[PDB]
Amino acid sequence: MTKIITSPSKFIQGPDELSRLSAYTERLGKKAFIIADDFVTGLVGKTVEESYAGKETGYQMALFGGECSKPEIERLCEMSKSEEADVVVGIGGGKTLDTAKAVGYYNNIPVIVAPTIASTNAPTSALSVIYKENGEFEEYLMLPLNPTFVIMDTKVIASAPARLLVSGMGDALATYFEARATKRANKTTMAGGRVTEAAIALAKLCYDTQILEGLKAKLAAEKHLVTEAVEKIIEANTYLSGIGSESGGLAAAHAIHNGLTVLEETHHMYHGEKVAFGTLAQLILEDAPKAEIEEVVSFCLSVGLPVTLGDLGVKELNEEKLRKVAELSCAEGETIYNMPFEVTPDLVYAAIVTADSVGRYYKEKW
Repeated sequence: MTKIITSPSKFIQGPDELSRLSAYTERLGKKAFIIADDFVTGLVGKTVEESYAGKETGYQMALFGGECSKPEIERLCEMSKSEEADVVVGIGGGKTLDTAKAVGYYNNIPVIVAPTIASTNAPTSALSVIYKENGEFEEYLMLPLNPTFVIMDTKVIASAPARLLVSGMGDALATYFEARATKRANKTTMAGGRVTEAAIALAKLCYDTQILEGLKAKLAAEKHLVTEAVEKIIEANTYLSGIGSESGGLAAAHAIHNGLTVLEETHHMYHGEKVAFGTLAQLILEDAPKAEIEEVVSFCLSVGLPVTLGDLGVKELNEEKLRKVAELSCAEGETIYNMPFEVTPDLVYAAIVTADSVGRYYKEKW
């Protein structure tokens, strides 16, 4: 009967926020350990360095090898202890951010994650995805706490390709539907309890913000510009969707995202792009009203999110392959069982292929 909502201790957003990084690390400790890969070090290194003017013994940069692996986490933990760091910062993509969270967990120090893109709802979450050094998935490392601070430098984020912001809209699109399903089912979330009113409200605002703001935000982000629409979408893609999914629940869309790994042609598509199509499949599965489906498909077409298997690179519907997608989506502990009805591979197969038919249908009609 327990309800839980979890959060970063602070979520901080604005243009040129990395220029105040020292003000934020100073609130948590005397000595920051700042992890970033080659590209991101060149991108933001000067801004970070300039932030610590007059405080120059209060940080050190560390070059990240690019993979969130156990060896790389151990190497950075040792360097961090060796430099006597009492706060860790990750700046970059998901692999960098997760590495920083892992380092903070192992060394027992607070963490700051500062994404340079807004393409998934992972940044706020109490989770590091660990890989082997060769790039294969190893494990999900569940953290006791969400990262202490999440910092969104909207100026840096807007310099990323717009495809990445749009992909974050796709990821954000699933949040309300998955949370609604989980709450309807009376099932539990990654936060470890049943769904709070706060989390479902944030999930709902997430969805509404995508519909109202996504297109306006895309048109600005294509030119690498920051408007208030871009500000609202960055918040929705990160905080709203992050709290919404972790404390509101995942369901069929994420499970279907995972199952699509079977289709090799879809590996070139980003996480949120595949989640967008998984959302359409969830809506068929739960048989959402045609009006709700049309609003989602319409939004996806307006911003360039996929609504067919074709849009994910799949040139031919293959029954054998699509069965495997459905089977993998329904594996033992998958999130698809948070739907408030019984689910089978046949039913998920039907949802996926019919989602593809619905997408094709509306593309041709509009």
